[PDB]
Amino acid sequence: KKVKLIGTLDYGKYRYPKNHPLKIPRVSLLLRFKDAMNLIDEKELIKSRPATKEELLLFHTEDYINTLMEAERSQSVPKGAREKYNIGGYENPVSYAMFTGSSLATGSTVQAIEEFLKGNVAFNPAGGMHHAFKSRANGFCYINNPAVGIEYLRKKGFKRILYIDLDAHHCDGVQEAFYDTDQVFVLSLHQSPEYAFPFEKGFLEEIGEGKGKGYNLNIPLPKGLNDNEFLFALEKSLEIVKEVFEPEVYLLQLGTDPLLEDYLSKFNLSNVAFLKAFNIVREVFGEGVYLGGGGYHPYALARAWTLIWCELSGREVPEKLNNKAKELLKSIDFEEFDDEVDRSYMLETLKDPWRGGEVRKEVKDTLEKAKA
Amino acid sequence: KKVKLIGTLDYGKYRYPKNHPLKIPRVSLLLRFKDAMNLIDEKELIKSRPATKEELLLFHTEDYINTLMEAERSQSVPKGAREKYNIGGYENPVSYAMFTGSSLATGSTVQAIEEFLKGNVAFNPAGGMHHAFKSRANGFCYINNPAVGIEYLRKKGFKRILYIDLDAHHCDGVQEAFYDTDQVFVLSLHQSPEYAFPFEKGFLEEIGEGKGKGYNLNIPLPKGLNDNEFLFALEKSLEIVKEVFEPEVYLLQLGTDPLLEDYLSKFNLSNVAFLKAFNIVREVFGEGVYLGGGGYHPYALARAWTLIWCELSGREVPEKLNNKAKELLKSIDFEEFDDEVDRSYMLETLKDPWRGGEVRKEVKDTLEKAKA
Ligand SMILES: CC(/C=C/C(=O)NO)=C\[C@@H](C)C(=O)c1ccc(N(C)C)cc1
Ligand SMILES: CC(/C=C/C(=O)NO)=C\[C@@H](C)C(=O)c1ccc(N(C)C)cc1
Ligand SMILES: [Zn+2]
Ligand SMILES: [Zn+2]
Repeated sequence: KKVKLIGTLDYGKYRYPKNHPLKIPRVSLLLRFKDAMNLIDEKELIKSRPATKEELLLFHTEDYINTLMEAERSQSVPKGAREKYNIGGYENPVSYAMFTGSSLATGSTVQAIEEFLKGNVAFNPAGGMHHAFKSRANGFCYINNPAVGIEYLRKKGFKRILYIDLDAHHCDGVQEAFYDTDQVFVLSLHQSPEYAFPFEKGFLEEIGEGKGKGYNLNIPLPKGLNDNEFLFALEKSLEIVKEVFEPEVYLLQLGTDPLLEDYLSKFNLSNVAFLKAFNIVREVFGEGVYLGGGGYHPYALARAWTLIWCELSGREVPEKLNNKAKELLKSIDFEEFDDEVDRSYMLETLKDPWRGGEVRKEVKDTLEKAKA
Repeated sequence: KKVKLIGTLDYGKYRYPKNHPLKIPRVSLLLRFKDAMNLIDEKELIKSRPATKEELLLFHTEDYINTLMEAERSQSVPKGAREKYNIGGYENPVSYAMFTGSSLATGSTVQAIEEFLKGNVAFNPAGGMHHAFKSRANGFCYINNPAVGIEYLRKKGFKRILYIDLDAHHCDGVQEAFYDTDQVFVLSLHQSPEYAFPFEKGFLEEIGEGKGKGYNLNIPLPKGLNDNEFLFALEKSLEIVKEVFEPEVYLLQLGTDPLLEDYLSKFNLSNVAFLKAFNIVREVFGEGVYLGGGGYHPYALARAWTLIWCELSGREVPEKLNNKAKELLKSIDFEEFDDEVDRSYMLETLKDPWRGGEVRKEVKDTLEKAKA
């Protein structure tokens, strides 16, 4: 069961516009970072390929896909496309990520799945774009690779697919995609929609409809979440899934935005808790298909996914970043959202300190209701 | 030149949905607060009236207006209206504020203007909904009363109308409405679009087009803005307007969100600086039409607008809140976004301490470029 990483430096050419949270290097950063740390060999790396039109059509509509392609080639928003397809605004702007980048990230998810079928284990850090809908862009996402991947699997004959989303935001796009089917179970932990995007969905009451009733589970969590609360929520919810769904295969979305240093979440988690969560899922369900996800702090993202890669790769996590890695991170076009924060430790060591505390009562009550 | 306040308690029945920033009482709170402080007489209060369909059509389209009305009566989102009119989402949800409340706030702006014509001075705290476009809801706004009011004025024969927006967010809706005309000058101070809503407009380069070229001025400001920086920006930009535009009449939008205690802005201003800004405008352009605006902290909003009302009303600002006022604010359905903040002083005194400091170089450079 070989361990592979799907990616390419090319993503460095498909950044989001100047002020967009996603204009920072991410997967290409991950690759250069690991290389600087000598934590990956060319043999473990699989070059990303674009998704085929056929694969995309497994979930999205022709019209939407064609609009994305036209919008990108003309680098302009086609007539009425802005309101009909939700492209062109500050959220899902025109760029070369809208189709070329997204397609490459989606094709990479299909490759990660192909490796699973071949008996290997793969990680696609560019995937996990969980917000896009069938025919509309949403939350920075143009193409929903998890939805494409899951449909890909169903067509291959799978009837019990599990999707676990650890991203700090609710996977509204994925939830909608399989809300009415019992062949797909969606489990998501995220900041409560009461105070975080998306604000319209992600509540505990949303359990699915029709045959899918009981096959969707949302675990909304409070602000200031600590490592103990996150792992508590994860463990309890996994127990709930285990007792009602026997998955033939599962996908795990690993956005790094739930980390303390990432401003797009009110969660204050550590690297180690993030890794631990990853190992907990594997202890319960074995090996699955691993995807990336939301993450807007370059240092947090690089260190966190490096931990994930070392776990899978079976290699020891070096205590500190070597000088080559420090210069890499320092050379990035970042800038902390908050002037006085002090994140210097991130350029020193890979693993951050544990960030625990007690498990709040509301968190326990939420999991309690969930079990019902 | 009598001083009037346009409003009604009825707004208390048109709150936004449960988790929306605008679900808190606002204008109705203002009214009860002033009454508890004995700072207003029934004679100074003018009951708000709905806008007529004709007044609304001065700016918005029939289709959009009809959609708002239908959406509200059926309390549902009409087919395709969500994407075509941007209603129904978490930003501009279905409620009784979408049309009844909005119409009342817009009619109130027309009344404030009618009082101006009659030689009086009026303040409409419910107005200043500066985000709505001709045919689409935006930024919590369904109807753009400033745009309706300005068009109302043009039809009355005015050819030089000035609009000053002190709300912490850019008036994209108003800017678009008069971007191509020289009969209307729009001046706006706001958080730079680089980090704040709206993110697509509000940049310094947006100076207008066609005959309106040079008749739109945006003053984008940095995070952590202090009182000295705000007044510096205000004074300098006003000088710029004075030298190129001789207004026959002007409207001033007074959203309270730029205050320290309001989480929807990275500005850290004080009550007194807010009032001072108000008096500075009046010192430069005399009496105008005063409107409300964005404001999401009930205590901040009540105290700030009370200062405004006392200024206009010619009455002394009481040092502290009496017990009746304290209980009023305390009885509100609020809850601080941040657990540990300590805003107890807000329930004690009306005026907050000055929040000054030096004027950053970038702020000076921005005004510098603006003058060009
Ligand atoms: C969509 C989203 C998170 C998605 C995610 O990570 N879900 O998985 C966060 C929004 C609310 C946000 O915070 C934001 C901030 C700045 C900005 N500009 C500076 C343009 C545009 C949007
Ligand atoms: C639109 C706006 C302010 C406009 C304003 O004040 N214009 O003058 C602010 C947005 C970005 C925002 O911060 C927000 C926060 C929470 C939320 N829900 C909890 C549903 C919905 C929106
Ligand atoms: Zn996220
Ligand atoms: Zn505002």
